[PDB]
Amino acid sequence: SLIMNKLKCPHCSYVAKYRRTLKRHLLIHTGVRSFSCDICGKLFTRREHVKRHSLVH
DNA sequence: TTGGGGTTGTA
DNA sequence: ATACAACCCCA
Ligand SMILES: [Zn+2]
Ligand SMILES: [Zn+2]
Repeated sequence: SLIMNKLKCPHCSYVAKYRRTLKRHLLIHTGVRSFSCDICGKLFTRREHVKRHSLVH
């Protein structure tokens, strides 16, 4: 693309409105996930995903 | 159920 | 401005 917007994702067409949303989005462009369930070991990209997941246990 | 879009808050 | 968050909602 020829979008020079500083909030455009370098890896896909996504363009953020907020700097912190771009930061969050960039975490989908990696295999390393920062959060884990201490019961079953599953790995999640967002902290809120572990909270939602806890209903499993 | 999960991944990632939204809008949003605090320090 | 950045470092952590939050809940909602669709797919
Ligand atoms: Zn992207
Ligand atoms: Zn678990």
